[PDB]
Amino acid sequence: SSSLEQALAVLVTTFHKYSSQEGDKFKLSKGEMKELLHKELPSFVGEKVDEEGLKKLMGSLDENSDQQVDFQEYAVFLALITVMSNDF
Amino acid sequence: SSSLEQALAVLVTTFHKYSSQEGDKFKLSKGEMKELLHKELPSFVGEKVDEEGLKKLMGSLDENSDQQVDFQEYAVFLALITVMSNDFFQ
Ligand SMILES: [Ca+2]
Ligand SMILES: [Ca+2]
Ligand SMILES: [Ca+2]
Ligand SMILES: [Ca+2]
Repeated sequence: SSSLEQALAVLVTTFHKYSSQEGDKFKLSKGEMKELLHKELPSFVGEKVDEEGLKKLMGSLDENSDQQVDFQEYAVFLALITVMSNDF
Repeated sequence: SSSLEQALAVLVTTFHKYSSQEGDKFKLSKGEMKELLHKELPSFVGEKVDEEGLKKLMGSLDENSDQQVDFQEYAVFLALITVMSNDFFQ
């Protein structure tokens, strides 16, 4: 595996690491996303995940209004955080 | 750095490794993309980057019609292939 492929694999595995804990094993709940942000993106959220921001994040990603983020919906998040990592 | 932050940093450094080769240092030319595909995404392109497929890929990725792939266009490409990777994985 190339370095890029290894990195892409971590994008995949990370989603499932959090999604598979609670509820639907293939969707990220609010709570699973909060954990993902705090543990995986501390540079973006710091030590405390802001409740209102989390609600708006979830709402913007959750295109089918099931209150969860599926992997297709999560790909939008991946694109955003990739751009953010380049710029900031 | 978290495993996810380390992964994102690889996506950023990989882009610039290839984009900075020639021409605009912040955009992937068709040639730069060909190499990136060949060396970095062989599990998606394989051993040869196909020429017709390369032209189709560039066209599909190139939302601003400048015949190159910029960072945002690349970020969308990778998010699409990770949805592909997740399909293969799941
Ligand atoms: Ca879940
Ligand atoms: Ca959803
Ligand atoms: Ca270039
Ligand atoms: Ca372009």
